[PDB]
Amino acid sequence: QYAPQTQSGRTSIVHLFEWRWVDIALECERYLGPKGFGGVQVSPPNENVVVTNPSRPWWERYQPVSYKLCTRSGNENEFRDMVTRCNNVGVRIYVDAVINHMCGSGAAAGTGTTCGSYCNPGSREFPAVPYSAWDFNDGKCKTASGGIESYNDPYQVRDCQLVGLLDLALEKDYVRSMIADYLNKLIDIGVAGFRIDASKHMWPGDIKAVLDKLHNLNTNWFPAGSRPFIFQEVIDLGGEAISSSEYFGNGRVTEFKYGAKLGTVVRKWSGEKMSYLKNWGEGWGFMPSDRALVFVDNHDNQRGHGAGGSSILTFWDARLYKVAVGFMLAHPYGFTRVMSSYRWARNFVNGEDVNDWIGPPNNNGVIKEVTINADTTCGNDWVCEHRWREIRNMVWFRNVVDGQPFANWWDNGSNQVAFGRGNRGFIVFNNDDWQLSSTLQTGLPGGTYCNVISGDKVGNSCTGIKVYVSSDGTAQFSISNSAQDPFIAIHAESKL
Ligand SMILES: C[C@H]1O[C@H](O[C@H]2[C@H](O)[C@@H](O)[C@@H](O[C@@H]3C(CO)=C[C@H](N[C@H]4[C@H](O)[C@@H](O)[C@@H](O[C@H]5[C@H](O)[C@@H](O)[C@@H](O[C@H]6[C@H](O)[C@@H](O)[C@H](O)O[C@@H]6CO)O[C@@H]5CO)O[C@@H]4C)[C@H](O)[C@H]3O)O[C@@H]2CO)[C@H](O)[C@@H](O)[C@@H]1N
Ligand SMILES: OC[C@H]1O[C@@H](O[C@H]2[C@H](O)[C@@H](O)[C@@H](O)O[C@@H]2CO)[C@H](O)[C@@H](O)[C@@H]1O
Ligand SMILES: OC[C@H]1O[C@H](O[C@H]2[C@H](O)[C@@H](O)[C@@H](O)O[C@@H]2CO)[C@H](O)[C@@H](O)[C@@H]1O
Ligand SMILES: OC[C@H]1O[C@@H](O)[C@H](O)[C@@H](O)[C@@H]1O
Ligand SMILES: [Ca+2]
Ligand SMILES: [Cl-]
Repeated sequence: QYAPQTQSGRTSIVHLFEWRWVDIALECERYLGPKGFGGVQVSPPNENVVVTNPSRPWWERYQPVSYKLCTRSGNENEFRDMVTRCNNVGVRIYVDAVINHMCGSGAAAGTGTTCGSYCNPGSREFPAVPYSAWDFNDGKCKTASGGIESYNDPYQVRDCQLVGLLDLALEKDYVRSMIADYLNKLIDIGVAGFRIDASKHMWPGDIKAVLDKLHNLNTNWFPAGSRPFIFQEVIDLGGEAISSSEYFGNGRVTEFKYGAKLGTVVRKWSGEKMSYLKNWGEGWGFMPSDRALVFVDNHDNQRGHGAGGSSILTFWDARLYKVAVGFMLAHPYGFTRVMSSYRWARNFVNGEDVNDWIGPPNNNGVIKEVTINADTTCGNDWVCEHRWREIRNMVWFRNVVDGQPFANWWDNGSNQVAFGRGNRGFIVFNNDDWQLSSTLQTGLPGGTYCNVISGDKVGNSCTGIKVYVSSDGTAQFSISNSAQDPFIAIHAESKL
């Protein structure tokens, strides 16, 4: 459960948020595979309720009505096709598994669902599964509201309703079996693992009971006896009742402290300096590296939901976002997940984005295709961060330095820092309000390297900055505080 199961050498996963199956299949073949991306985290592939108020929010996909592979992203055939095509080119598929609950208890009875299945949340009836009243935690929850009133009571968090979503009775084998049946179908199709949604809202033991029923991965692409990769979403910034460690036995866990702290440091808020990053990782009180799934931002906190708050860096702050993503992809700690979003019309009212519900780019509710521009960027409002040179080149950096130890750290005692990975790569940042012009030990063998942030190595030349490294591994780095991208990165494979 801790091994990502990505093709050997591929070290990252990308969240292709709200993308359609057919577009992901293409993206795997034309880009993800050739560019060395390890896998894709897809949006919930199971049938969900249709929300008309607001008009088709991105969050309606977190309100299940059945386990049929039929959504705005595509049908089962398109899903199967995607998994096969991606697997064939070395890119794994990870499913976002929504298993803690069904749809909102207040939703109306009917067939207003993505596949036309009938449900009646008032009477707790989901015929398409099937589930009925006895499969929910209603009589178990001890709060007046029937919802989670305090996160300091581990019982409410697990047994009560999260934002009014019908809570499944996970201690029951019937429920556990319906869930494992759904997951097993995906595994057999070829899925490599799952993001367990709202893991904090389930007892570690119930998740375990479900996981023990899972099939080994499909031998057409994975070795015999391979177990699916599991990463549980557990938000724990410290100082709360439930702790991330409670879920270590099930697989990896989301380290939300990572993005919250890194955002504050890169933004330079609360007296934080980049030089404080020397002991980044466990030194900052993070979970064990082999238990963590790390990221700068996720689908929730990039729009105000979840944890992190204003310190979270998103594509909206492109310049600082790339620095943060660059630092994450260069540092040895944890398994990395790169975010890929869509643009929406933000509207702050009282410091709150009232438009945070807006779903993916669409033509009257139908998701738009992902178009690729001549310069390799995307159209139709898909941001495609994974295609920005600075990010795609750092994904490659991580593959190249894989296994190399953190080495040759340097800092100007303020916001200029640098470090390398063994003798395979080196990165330097200037987040200060002044010039960086120093000769640093890179730990790399002499030669001329192409800076992968400002350009690429094309043939026998660099398209951006070139860095001449001498025989003793020393080189000069000049970075202006006004540079478009205030950082430089070079590695074994950008050497001329
Ligand atoms: C019926 C309802 O429908 C809608 O609800 C939406 C919801 O708005 C969407 O966000 C989305 O939710 C997804 C879900 C639910 O399926 C789960 C995922 N993320 C959620 C977490 O799993 C859940 O734990 C919760 O996080 C808590 C956190 O647990 C808690 O600690 C606290 O965090 C603190 C932190 O501890 C503290 O140290 C720091 O200082 O501050 C933090 C902020 O307080 O609070 C967070 C947030 O409450 O919530 C996560 C969102 C998944 O990633 C989500 O996408 O889908 C649902 C269903 O459609 C409507 O919006 C709602 O109004 C309806 N009633
Ligand atoms: O060591 C565990 C704590 O690390 C903290 O990180 C930083 C701190 O924020 C900086 O101001 C500086 O002092 O270095 C620390 C790490 O050496 C973290 O913020 C705390 O929450 C952790 O408990
Ligand atoms: O590879 C495509 C494109 O990526 C980068 O462009 C980004 C830019 O860096 C971000 O700051 C933001 O503005 O989005 C841009 C478009 O996606 C490279 O800078 C650019 O040269 C390159 O063509
Ligand atoms: O003095 C330091 C400098 O020495 C020269 O020999 C090297 O070529 C430079 O890259 C190095 O930074
Ligand atoms: Ca629960
Ligand atoms: Cl997540």
